[PDB]
Amino acid sequence: TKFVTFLGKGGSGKTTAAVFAAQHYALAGLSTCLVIHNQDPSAEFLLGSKIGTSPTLINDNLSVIRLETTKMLLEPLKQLKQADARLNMTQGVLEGVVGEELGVLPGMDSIFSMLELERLVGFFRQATRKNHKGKPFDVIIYDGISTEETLRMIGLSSKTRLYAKYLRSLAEKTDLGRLTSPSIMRFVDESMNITSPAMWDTLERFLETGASAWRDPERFRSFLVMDPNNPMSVKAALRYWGCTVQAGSHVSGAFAISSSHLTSQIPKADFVPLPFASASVPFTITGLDWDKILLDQANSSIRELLSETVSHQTVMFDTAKKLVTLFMPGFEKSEIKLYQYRGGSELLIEAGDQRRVIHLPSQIQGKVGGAKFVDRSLIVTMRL
Amino acid sequence: TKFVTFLGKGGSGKTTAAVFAAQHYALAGLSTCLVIHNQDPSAEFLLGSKIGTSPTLINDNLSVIRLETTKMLLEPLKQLKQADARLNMTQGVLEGVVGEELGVLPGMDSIFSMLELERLVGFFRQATRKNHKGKPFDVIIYDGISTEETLRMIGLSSKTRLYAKYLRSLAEKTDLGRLTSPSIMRFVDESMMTSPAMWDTLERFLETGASAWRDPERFRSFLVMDPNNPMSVKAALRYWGCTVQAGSHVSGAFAISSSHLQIPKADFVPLPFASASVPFTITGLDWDKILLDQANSSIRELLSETVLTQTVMFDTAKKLVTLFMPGFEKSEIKLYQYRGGSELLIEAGDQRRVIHLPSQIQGKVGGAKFVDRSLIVTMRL
Ligand SMILES: CCCCCCCCCCCCCC(=O)OC[C@H](COP(=O)([O-])O)OC(=O)CCCCCCCCCCCCC
Ligand SMILES: [Mg+2]
Ligand SMILES: [Mg+2]
Repeated sequence: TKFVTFLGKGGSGKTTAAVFAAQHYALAGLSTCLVIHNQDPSAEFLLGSKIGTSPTLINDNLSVIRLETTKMLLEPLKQLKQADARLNMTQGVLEGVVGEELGVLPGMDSIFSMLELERLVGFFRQATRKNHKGKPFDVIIYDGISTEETLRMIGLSSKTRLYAKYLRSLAEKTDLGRLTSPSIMRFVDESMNITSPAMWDTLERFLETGASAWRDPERFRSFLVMDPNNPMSVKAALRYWGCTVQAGSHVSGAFAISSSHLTSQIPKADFVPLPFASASVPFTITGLDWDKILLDQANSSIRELLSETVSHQTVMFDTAKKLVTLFMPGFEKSEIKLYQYRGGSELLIEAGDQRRVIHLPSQIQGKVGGAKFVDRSLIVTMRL
Repeated sequence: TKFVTFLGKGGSGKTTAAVFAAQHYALAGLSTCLVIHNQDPSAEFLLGSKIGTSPTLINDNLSVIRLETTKMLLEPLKQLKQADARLNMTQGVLEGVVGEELGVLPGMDSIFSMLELERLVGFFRQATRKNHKGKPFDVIIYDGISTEETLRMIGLSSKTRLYAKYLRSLAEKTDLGRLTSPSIMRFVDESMMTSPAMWDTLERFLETGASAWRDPERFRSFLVMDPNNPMSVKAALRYWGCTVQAGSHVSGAFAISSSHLQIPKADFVPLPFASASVPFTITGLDWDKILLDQANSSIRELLSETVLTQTVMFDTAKKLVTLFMPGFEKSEIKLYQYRGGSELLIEAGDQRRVIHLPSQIQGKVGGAKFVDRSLIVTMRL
């Protein structure tokens, strides 16, 4: 199962591009799941149908679902209630929790959205959510809360390690920790399935496996989108390009989405080397004709690109000159801050409100001497 | 301190409206803070200035900050390292945590955004974050992650009280709770009484902030739409309903356009409606022209007047619960009863809202009828 998502400013065509992509992949023979996690009614208009928590099959290959956190939070509570019935740790307090009454709090949308995607795509383990034919989906297209939140998920796998290690330290090297951690570890074990020091090691390995997949381009694919007629939309795309790099990933292409009744202009100059394409999806009052849209010659390019991408570098090291070349589109030198908290072993990059640790090879290891921003790449010279 | 935010679909003029409002309030003499929590460069083009974590003063009354979770997390960690040194709860382990190395994970943007806004507005407690004159801001304008996430923030105070009840139970009615809760309640204290006092005061502090988030003199939300995009207008009606479901209210609706050229004032009755014309050119924006434009007099007046509160109505005679539910269809509104006939749970817009029914109205749902945009629920005894 592969994962596809669209990144861009509000009004840049993300939702339009997500539905277009889902229709294209389904028409092409791929079992496709379009996942919506928001309250924007645009998708329902584009699809010509109301979508809900239960899958809606547009055709035999296009399944659409709306995630609802009110419903998603119920399953974890049910599992926790099952564990407490075996361990009686809460003296029945958990059993009295009416999950059907609980409201959605800040942060819950992002966290539960991330949990459902794991079941659908299978980043950290094999996917468990199957399509209506009992098999796993071929493509998962995700139209999420926001570009910035989607980016927290893309780069999630790499950055969990340090959190888990600090948490293990607080569990195994503190009074209250050695007191609580035992039972908590026993409860999370029961709740998940149907010794403590050892439970922490397996967890760390399970985290490492998730970074191999989320990094694997044969699992995740990101596309930039922009309204070609809005200068702010184009500029935001370039910014989100660098935010994607800073998340630890890459962009697979850039699209100019025109939902108006005009031919889609292409501002292809600023986004090379990315493959560029445009799409014309007019918002007709009588309902979209997807047969016509998908067959329009103007969309032939984007359709090919989409299929070639699912069909199948940010750092370049120079061992001789002691250099780390960091591609940083959408950023200015002033916005990129370099830190070193682990000696010459690693280099931390701070930009776009995200931190990225770049472990340095033996030859490059050292302290930062200077840096220069040429074009859109920062050349960092190391000193030994 | 007052709070202002704009709700609408992507590309509907939210950020444009927020910068317009910030300029208007500062010009009216109010100490204004424009808070941006996202990586969208649009605000900088609109303001004509780079924005960062440190405040940028467009004028003596207009401060602009971009929040950054990487930085927002460091200071709270510092406060937690102090309490650990005193109470010795972690035995120096917390002191070894390198906040400056940690990456932002899913959910942290929302949590830390919510914390910073509390310091700036002071809904639960008195505002802590002061302007450059050492005084609380008069107006906080928030342009956040997304409309949906901002609605989770608007509803927090009304929906935590249930979570807090269950957490107090786990702390006072379980063996692990009775053993650890006392120590944990102390550590929280210093970081910022008796444990039962703490819980009792928390529950008061929670309802104190829910009253502030319901106060029209402290919180104002506005719908924005592009009047030439039907999806933008429909989205505004939907987020109106989501605001009601969050436990709050909308104070007005704005049609933002980049030109002076079919406003849907009638579709948003009884909200005060106004249009706004914010022309822009690549060279930048002429805010003196935009703010003196007579086409923008109405939006400026509506912003200045503010600086439906009742969405649930009870009829003790006919035994009815009338729910203002704009933007929803009868099929998108679910009504559940988990406490017998004493309560009514409304599920809509991926949010739940609990209505405690007056003793007279109490009973079981026996019919619902959508009238205009109000759901009339007949309660059967
Ligand atoms: C200001 C508002 C703050 C809100 C902060 C964000 C809260 C969201 C936390 C939700 C995480 C719940 C745990 C979870 O979903 O894991 C699911 C896990 C996987 O099961 P499976 O399907 O793979 O067999 O199966 C399980 O059931 C794991 C159960 C063990 C972990 C329980 C953690 C409970 C967290 C709830 C916290 C609520 C805070 C208000
Ligand atoms: Mg769109
Ligand atoms: Mg805008």
